[PDB]
Amino acid sequence: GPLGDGAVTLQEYLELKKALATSEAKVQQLMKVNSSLSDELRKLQREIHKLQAENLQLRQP
Amino acid sequence: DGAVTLQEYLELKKALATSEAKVQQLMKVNSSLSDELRKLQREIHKLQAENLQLRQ
Repeated sequence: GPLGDGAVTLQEYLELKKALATSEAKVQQLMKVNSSLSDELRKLQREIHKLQAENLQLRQP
Repeated sequence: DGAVTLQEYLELKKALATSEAKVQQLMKVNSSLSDELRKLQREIHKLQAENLQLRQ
C-alpha cells in the first residue's frame, strides 16, 4: 500500500484490508455454523421418523 | 505510485463487496436452516404429545 499525501492514505488502505479480513472471517464462521446446523437437521428428521413410526403403530387398531 | 495504489484499493473494494454479498447469501441460508430446525423441533414435540395421548 501507500506510505503514511495521495488519493489513498495508508490508514484507508489498512482499514479496507481489515474490513475484507473481517468479512472473510464471517464467511468462514457462517460456513462452519451452517455445517453444524445441516448435521442437526438430519438428526431432527430422524427423530420425526422414529416418532412417526410409533404414531402409526399406536393408531393401528 | 498513486495510480497503482488507487487501482489496488479499488480492486480491494470490489473484493469486499463480493465478500459482503457472500455473507448475505450465507446469512439467508443460515436463517432458513434455523427456521427449519425450529419447525422440526415443534413437529417432534407435537408427535411426542400425540403419542402420549394415544396411550391414554
